[PDB]
Amino acid sequence: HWGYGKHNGPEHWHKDFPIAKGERQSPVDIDTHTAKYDPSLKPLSVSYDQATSLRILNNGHAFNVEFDDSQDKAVLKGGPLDGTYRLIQFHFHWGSLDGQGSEHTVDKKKYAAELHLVHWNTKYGDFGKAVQQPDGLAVLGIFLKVGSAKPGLQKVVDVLDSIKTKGKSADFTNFDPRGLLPESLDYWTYPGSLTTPPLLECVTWIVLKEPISVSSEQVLKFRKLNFNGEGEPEELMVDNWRPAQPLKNRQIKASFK
Ligand SMILES: CC(=O)Nc1nnc(S(N)(=O)=O)s1
Ligand SMILES: CC(=O)Nc1nnc(S(N)(=O)=O)s1
Ligand SMILES: CC(=O)Nc1nnc(S(N)(=O)=O)s1
Ligand SMILES: [Zn+2]
Repeated sequence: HWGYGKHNGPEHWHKDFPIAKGERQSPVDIDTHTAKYDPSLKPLSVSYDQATSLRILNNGHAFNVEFDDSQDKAVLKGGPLDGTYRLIQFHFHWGSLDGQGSEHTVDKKKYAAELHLVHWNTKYGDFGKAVQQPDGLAVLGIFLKVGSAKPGLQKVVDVLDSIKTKGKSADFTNFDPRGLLPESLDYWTYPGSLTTPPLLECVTWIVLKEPISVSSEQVLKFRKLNFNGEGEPEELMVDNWRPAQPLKNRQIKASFK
Protein backbone atom coordinates (compact mmCIF):
# COMPACT_ATOMS: atom_id res chain seq x y z
CA HIS A 1 0.00 0.00 0.00
CA TRP A 2 2.76 2.45 -0.86
CA GLY A 3 2.05 5.66 -2.65
CA TYR A 4 2.91 9.34 -2.71
CA GLY A 5 0.84 10.64 0.21
CA LYS A 6 2.00 11.91 3.59
CA HIS A 7 1.47 8.57 5.26
CA ASN A 8 2.67 6.18 2.50
CA GLY A 9 5.05 8.27 0.39
CA PRO A 10 8.74 8.15 -0.29
CA GLU A 11 9.85 8.82 3.28
CA HIS A 12 8.01 5.69 4.42
CA TRP A 13 8.96 3.25 1.70
CA HIS A 14 12.07 2.02 3.47
CA LYS A 15 9.94 0.24 6.08
CA ASP A 16 8.62 -2.19 3.52
CA PHE A 17 11.46 -1.90 0.97
CA PRO A 18 14.71 -1.49 2.94
CA ILE A 19 16.71 -1.19 -0.31
CA ALA A 20 15.26 2.35 -0.34
CA LYS A 21 18.36 3.20 1.74
CA GLY A 22 20.71 1.26 -0.57
CA GLU A 23 23.85 2.15 -2.36
CA ARG A 24 22.48 2.81 -5.85
CA GLN A 25 19.06 4.41 -5.48
CA SER A 26 17.36 6.64 -7.98
CA PRO A 27 16.62 9.36 -8.84
CA VAL A 28 19.57 11.62 -8.19
CA ASP A 29 20.48 15.22 -8.72
CA ILE A 30 22.67 15.57 -11.81
CA ASP A 31 25.33 18.11 -10.96
CA THR A 32 26.30 19.13 -14.46
CA HIS A 33 29.65 20.53 -13.48
CA THR A 34 30.73 17.35 -11.69
CA ALA A 35 29.51 14.86 -14.26
CA LYS A 36 32.48 13.43 -16.13
CA TYR A 37 32.62 13.53 -19.89
CA ASP A 38 33.44 10.06 -21.08
CA PRO A 39 34.59 10.17 -24.71
CA SER A 40 34.44 6.44 -24.95
CA LEU A 41 30.61 6.43 -24.40
CA LYS A 42 28.92 5.52 -27.64
CA PRO A 43 25.96 7.24 -29.20
CA LEU A 44 22.66 5.94 -28.12
CA SER A 45 20.94 3.71 -30.66
CA VAL A 46 17.17 4.15 -30.28
CA SER A 47 15.49 1.79 -32.73
CA TYR A 48 11.78 2.35 -32.44
CA ASP A 49 10.72 2.03 -36.08
CA GLN A 50 8.95 -1.31 -35.45
CA ALA A 51 7.51 -0.43 -32.03
CA THR A 52 4.14 -1.99 -31.34
CA SER A 53 2.16 -0.21 -28.63
CA LEU A 54 -0.70 -2.15 -27.15
CA ARG A 55 -2.50 -0.54 -24.27
CA ILE A 56 -2.52 2.29 -21.79
CA LEU A 57 -3.20 1.54 -18.11
CA ASN A 58 -3.81 3.67 -15.02
CA ASN A 59 -2.02 1.59 -12.34
CA GLY A 60 -2.82 3.89 -9.46
CA HIS A 61 0.65 5.42 -9.44
CA ALA A 62 1.04 6.66 -13.05
CA PHE A 63 -0.18 5.55 -16.44
CA ASN A 64 1.79 3.09 -18.51
CA VAL A 65 1.82 2.78 -22.30
CA GLU A 66 2.70 -0.85 -22.87
CA PHE A 67 4.49 -2.38 -25.84
CA ASP A 68 4.86 -5.83 -27.37
CA ASP A 69 8.22 -6.91 -25.98
CA SER A 70 8.01 -10.52 -27.21
CA GLN A 71 10.39 -9.73 -30.15
CA ASP A 72 13.08 -7.13 -30.80
CA LYS A 73 10.72 -4.48 -32.16
CA ALA A 74 11.70 -1.39 -30.21
CA VAL A 75 15.14 -1.60 -28.73
CA LEU A 76 17.75 0.49 -27.08
CA LYS A 77 21.39 -0.26 -27.68
CA GLY A 78 24.66 1.57 -27.57
CA GLY A 79 25.51 4.26 -25.16
CA PRO A 80 26.76 2.71 -21.97
CA LEU A 81 24.89 -0.52 -22.70
CA ASP A 82 26.20 -3.94 -23.68
CA GLY A 83 23.62 -5.90 -25.61
CA THR A 84 20.05 -5.24 -26.53
CA TYR A 85 17.28 -3.79 -24.39
CA ARG A 86 13.65 -4.16 -25.38
CA LEU A 87 11.11 -1.44 -24.74
CA ILE A 88 8.37 -2.71 -22.44
CA GLN A 89 6.55 0.47 -21.41
CA PHE A 90 6.76 4.15 -20.87
CA HIS A 91 5.26 6.32 -18.19
CA PHE A 92 5.65 9.76 -16.63
CA HIS A 93 6.05 11.40 -13.28
CA TRP A 94 4.63 14.88 -12.82
CA GLY A 95 3.80 17.58 -10.36
CA SER A 96 0.88 19.56 -9.02
CA LEU A 97 2.68 22.73 -10.21
CA ASP A 98 4.96 23.38 -13.20
CA GLY A 99 7.98 23.87 -10.95
CA GLN A 100 8.05 20.27 -9.74
CA GLY A 101 7.39 16.79 -11.04
CA SER A 102 10.62 15.38 -12.33
CA GLU A 103 12.44 12.69 -10.40
CA HIS A 104 15.91 13.52 -11.61
CA THR A 105 16.99 17.13 -11.14
CA VAL A 106 19.64 19.07 -13.02
CA ASP A 107 21.72 21.36 -10.81
CA LYS A 108 18.78 21.08 -8.40
CA LYS A 109 16.36 22.28 -11.06
CA LYS A 110 13.09 20.39 -11.17
CA TYR A 111 11.18 19.96 -14.39
CA ALA A 112 7.42 19.79 -14.69
CA ALA A 113 7.52 16.11 -15.52
CA GLU A 114 9.80 13.27 -16.56
CA LEU A 115 9.20 10.55 -19.12
CA HIS A 116 10.65 7.10 -18.48
CA LEU A 117 11.03 4.67 -21.39
CA VAL A 118 11.69 1.35 -19.72
CA HIS A 119 13.74 -1.37 -21.40
CA TRP A 120 14.96 -4.78 -20.28
CA ASN A 121 18.06 -6.69 -21.24
CA THR A 122 17.14 -9.49 -23.60
CA LYS A 123 19.79 -11.80 -22.20
CA TYR A 124 17.53 -12.28 -19.20
CA GLY A 125 14.55 -13.42 -21.18
CA ASP A 126 11.81 -11.54 -19.39
CA PHE A 127 11.36 -8.38 -17.37
CA GLY A 128 10.84 -10.22 -14.08
CA LYS A 129 14.17 -11.90 -14.39
CA ALA A 130 15.86 -8.72 -15.62
CA VAL A 131 14.89 -6.72 -12.52
CA GLN A 132 16.87 -9.20 -10.41
CA GLN A 133 20.09 -8.32 -12.28
CA PRO A 134 22.38 -5.29 -11.84
CA ASP A 135 22.30 -4.69 -15.61
CA GLY A 136 18.77 -5.79 -16.15
CA LEU A 137 17.06 -2.56 -17.18
CA ALA A 138 17.86 0.57 -19.12
CA VAL A 139 15.55 3.51 -18.50
CA LEU A 140 15.68 6.43 -20.85
CA GLY A 141 14.63 9.56 -18.95
CA ILE A 142 13.44 12.70 -20.67
CA PHE A 143 12.57 15.93 -18.93
CA LEU A 144 9.43 17.87 -19.76
CA LYS A 145 9.28 21.65 -19.50
CA VAL A 146 6.15 23.70 -20.05
CA GLY A 147 6.07 25.82 -23.17
CA SER A 148 5.01 24.85 -26.64
CA ALA A 149 2.92 21.71 -27.16
CA LYS A 150 4.54 18.38 -28.02
CA PRO A 151 2.55 17.10 -31.00
CA GLY A 152 3.73 13.53 -30.47
CA LEU A 153 2.31 13.56 -26.93
CA GLN A 154 -1.19 14.59 -27.86
CA LYS A 155 -2.49 11.11 -28.66
CA VAL A 156 -1.55 10.10 -25.10
CA VAL A 157 -3.23 13.19 -23.63
CA ASP A 158 -6.36 12.54 -25.65
CA VAL A 159 -6.94 9.07 -24.15
CA LEU A 160 -6.44 9.97 -20.51
CA ASP A 161 -10.14 10.68 -20.01
CA SER A 162 -10.74 6.97 -20.65
CA ILE A 163 -8.35 5.80 -17.96
CA LYS A 164 -9.14 8.29 -15.23
CA THR A 165 -9.08 5.87 -12.29
CA LYS A 166 -6.91 3.07 -11.01
CA GLY A 167 -7.27 -0.16 -12.88
CA LYS A 168 -8.71 1.30 -16.07
CA SER A 169 -7.05 0.51 -19.38
CA ALA A 170 -7.68 1.34 -23.01
CA ASP A 171 -6.42 0.07 -26.32
CA PHE A 172 -3.51 2.12 -27.43
CA THR A 173 -2.21 0.65 -30.65
CA ASN A 174 -0.17 2.33 -33.37
CA PHE A 175 1.49 4.91 -31.16
CA ASP A 176 4.96 5.97 -32.28
CA PRO A 177 7.16 6.80 -29.26
CA ARG A 178 9.71 8.52 -31.51
CA GLY A 179 7.41 11.54 -31.25
CA LEU A 180 8.41 11.96 -27.61
CA LEU A 181 12.13 12.39 -28.12
CA PRO A 182 14.04 15.68 -28.25
CA GLU A 183 16.34 16.51 -31.18
CA SER A 184 19.53 15.70 -29.34
CA LEU A 185 20.45 12.34 -27.82
CA ASP A 186 23.18 13.76 -25.64
CA TYR A 187 22.88 12.10 -22.22
CA TRP A 188 24.06 11.49 -18.72
CA THR A 189 24.28 7.95 -17.37
CA TYR A 190 24.73 6.28 -13.99
CA PRO A 191 23.82 3.01 -12.28
CA GLY A 192 20.65 3.25 -10.21
CA SER A 193 17.36 1.73 -9.32
CA LEU A 194 13.67 1.65 -9.96
CA THR A 195 12.22 4.84 -8.52
CA THR A 196 9.12 3.06 -7.22
CA PRO A 197 8.84 0.07 -4.92
CA PRO A 198 10.35 -2.45 -5.04
CA LEU A 199 13.21 0.02 -5.72
CA LEU A 200 15.40 -2.75 -7.15
CA GLU A 201 18.94 -1.78 -8.09
CA CYS A 202 18.78 -3.04 -11.65
CA VAL A 203 18.75 0.12 -13.79
CA THR A 204 21.26 1.75 -16.07
CA TRP A 205 19.84 5.26 -16.20
CA ILE A 206 20.24 7.24 -19.40
CA VAL A 207 18.94 10.78 -18.87
CA LEU A 208 18.77 13.01 -21.93
CA LYS A 209 20.22 16.48 -21.63
CA GLU A 210 17.66 18.18 -23.78
CA PRO A 211 14.13 18.50 -22.37
CA ILE A 212 11.05 18.29 -24.49
CA SER A 213 8.48 21.07 -24.37
CA VAL A 214 4.88 20.29 -23.61
CA SER A 215 2.04 22.73 -23.28
CA SER A 216 0.34 23.79 -20.09
CA GLU A 217 -2.81 22.13 -21.39
CA GLN A 218 -1.05 18.84 -21.93
CA VAL A 219 0.31 18.66 -18.37
CA LEU A 220 -3.02 19.93 -16.95
CA LYS A 221 -4.61 16.82 -18.45
CA PHE A 222 -2.14 14.58 -16.67
CA ARG A 223 -3.22 16.24 -13.43
CA LYS A 224 -6.85 15.28 -14.01
CA LEU A 225 -6.05 11.59 -13.57
CA ASN A 226 -6.89 9.92 -10.28
CA PHE A 227 -4.91 7.74 -7.94
CA ASN A 228 -8.10 6.19 -6.66
CA GLY A 229 -10.35 3.62 -8.19
CA GLU A 230 -13.76 4.37 -9.61
CA GLY A 231 -16.33 4.91 -6.91
CA GLU A 232 -13.76 6.02 -4.39
CA PRO A 233 -13.19 9.60 -3.20
CA GLU A 234 -11.21 11.50 -5.74
CA GLU A 235 -7.45 11.82 -5.24
CA LEU A 236 -5.83 13.70 -8.11
CA MET A 237 -2.81 11.91 -9.54
CA VAL A 238 -0.19 14.60 -9.00
CA ASP A 239 3.23 14.67 -7.39
CA ASN A 240 3.94 11.04 -8.21
CA TRP A 241 7.72 11.57 -8.05
CA ARG A 242 10.39 10.35 -5.71
CA PRO A 243 12.84 13.07 -4.66
CA ALA A 244 16.55 12.86 -5.37
CA GLN A 245 18.47 10.28 -3.38
CA PRO A 246 22.09 10.36 -2.21
CA LEU A 247 24.59 9.73 -4.95
CA LYS A 248 26.85 7.73 -2.61
CA ASN A 249 29.69 5.97 -4.39
CA ARG A 250 28.65 6.82 -7.95
CA GLN A 251 29.88 9.05 -10.71
CA ILE A 252 27.56 10.38 -13.36
CA LYS A 253 29.03 10.24 -16.83
CA ALA A 254 28.22 12.59 -19.70
CA SER A 255 28.23 11.68 -23.36
CA PHE A 256 28.95 15.27 -24.33
CA LYS A 257 31.20 18.21 -23.45
C1 LIG B 1 -1.74 1.30 6.00
C2 LIG B 1 -0.34 1.45 5.47
O1 LIG B 1 0.34 2.45 5.73
N1 LIG B 1 0.16 0.42 4.72
C3 LIG B 1 1.41 0.55 4.09
N2 LIG B 1 1.91 -0.42 3.36
N3 LIG B 1 3.16 -0.10 2.89
C4 LIG B 1 3.49 1.13 3.12
S1 LIG B 1 5.08 1.77 2.67
N4 LIG B 1 6.03 1.61 3.95
O2 LIG B 1 5.59 0.93 1.61
O3 LIG B 1 4.89 3.15 2.35
S2 LIG B 1 2.39 1.95 4.18
C1 LIG C 1 7.17 -2.52 -15.01
C2 LIG C 1 8.06 -1.33 -14.72
O1 LIG C 1 8.62 -0.70 -15.61
N1 LIG C 1 8.13 -0.97 -13.42
C3 LIG C 1 8.80 0.18 -13.04
N2 LIG C 1 8.87 0.60 -11.79
N3 LIG C 1 9.58 1.82 -11.61
C4 LIG C 1 10.06 2.22 -12.75
S1 LIG C 1 11.02 3.69 -13.03
N4 LIG C 1 10.17 4.89 -12.48
O2 LIG C 1 12.20 3.46 -12.30
O3 LIG C 1 11.09 3.75 -14.45
S2 LIG C 1 9.65 1.18 -14.09
C1 LIG D 1 18.26 22.86 -26.37
C2 LIG D 1 18.73 22.38 -25.05
O1 LIG D 1 19.62 21.55 -24.87
N1 LIG D 1 18.05 22.90 -24.00
C3 LIG D 1 18.41 22.54 -22.72
N2 LIG D 1 17.70 23.07 -21.73
N3 LIG D 1 18.21 22.66 -20.53
C4 LIG D 1 19.16 21.79 -20.64
S1 LIG D 1 19.79 21.02 -19.20
N4 LIG D 1 18.83 19.76 -18.85
O2 LIG D 1 21.07 20.53 -19.64
O3 LIG D 1 19.74 21.94 -18.13
S2 LIG D 1 19.66 21.49 -22.25
ZN1 LIG E 1 9.40 6.19 -13.69
